[PDB]
Amino acid sequence: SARLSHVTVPVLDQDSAKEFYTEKLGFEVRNDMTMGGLRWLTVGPKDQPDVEMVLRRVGAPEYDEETAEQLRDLVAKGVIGVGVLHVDDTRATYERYRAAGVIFIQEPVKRPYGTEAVFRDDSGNWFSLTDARG
Amino acid sequence: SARLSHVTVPVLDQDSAKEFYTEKLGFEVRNDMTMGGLRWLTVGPKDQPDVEMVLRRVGAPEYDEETAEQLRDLVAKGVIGVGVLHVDDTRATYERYRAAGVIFIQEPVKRPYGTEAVFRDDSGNWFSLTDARG
Ligand SMILES: Cc1cc2nc3c(=O)[nH]c(=O)nc-3n(C[C@H](O)[C@H](O)[C@H](O)CO)c2cc1C
Repeated sequence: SARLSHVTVPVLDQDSAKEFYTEKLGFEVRNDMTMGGLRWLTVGPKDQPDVEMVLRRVGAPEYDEETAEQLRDLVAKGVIGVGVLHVDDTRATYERYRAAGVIFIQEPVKRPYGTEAVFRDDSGNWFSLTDARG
Repeated sequence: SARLSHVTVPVLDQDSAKEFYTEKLGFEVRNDMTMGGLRWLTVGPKDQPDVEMVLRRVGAPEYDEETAEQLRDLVAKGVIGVGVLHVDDTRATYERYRAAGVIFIQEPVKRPYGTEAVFRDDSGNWFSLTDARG
């Protein structure tokens, strides 16, 4: 009975990510704790307890120094898509997030499955934001 | 309100990823279809109907070929950590997973929070496998 509890999000700076996720997206801090130099910083939306996002530092030691530079570069250019956030109304969440300071790379567009928008976090990772259409 | 419904998993080849996730891990196929020339393929744990893992081809349309090549190299080198699977017993799951061809790169190890192992899929992406045992 394996289940997914957390999703790894590579971030450029943990303090900056923590602020973006909690103040801009309204997520809450589920863990913030350090063990052997590793800051275990996890966040999730207010409703969903089963799945957290791990805001994982990209740097020494868990990343080799060359590897780091290459990941950190792919992250800043928006190549890492974390996944899909499902909400009741994409246009409402769009405007809420946008009025806080979230940068959208795609405004809400109607798709066969719902209304979809695309935003990016503070590092440049992207999320699709989705509806079953209002 | 918000929840994370899909997690993106960058795969090298989709047919190969589908076998790994369904045959080795025992995940169920929640979606498999095409439109355009693009394959929407999602899988998930049996007991977790609310989260899908999107097995996304790293390749042309969606990724330019420079970016695509750089991410295929990172993926193949085990740089991309997808997330954390939670089980009742890491050591028993490690065993059951080893029985089908799952390659662990970290064996079960006692940590302040639980016992942790680390495996890789057929592309090279890695998962933490965790429990609450000491
Ligand atoms: C039948 C079909 C269903 C899809 N359903 C969804 C969906 O429910 N949510 C979603 O984010 N994307 C869905 N996608 C595609 C995906 O979001 C899209 O190709 C990328 O986000 C664009 O880069 C679907 C694609 C197909 C062909």
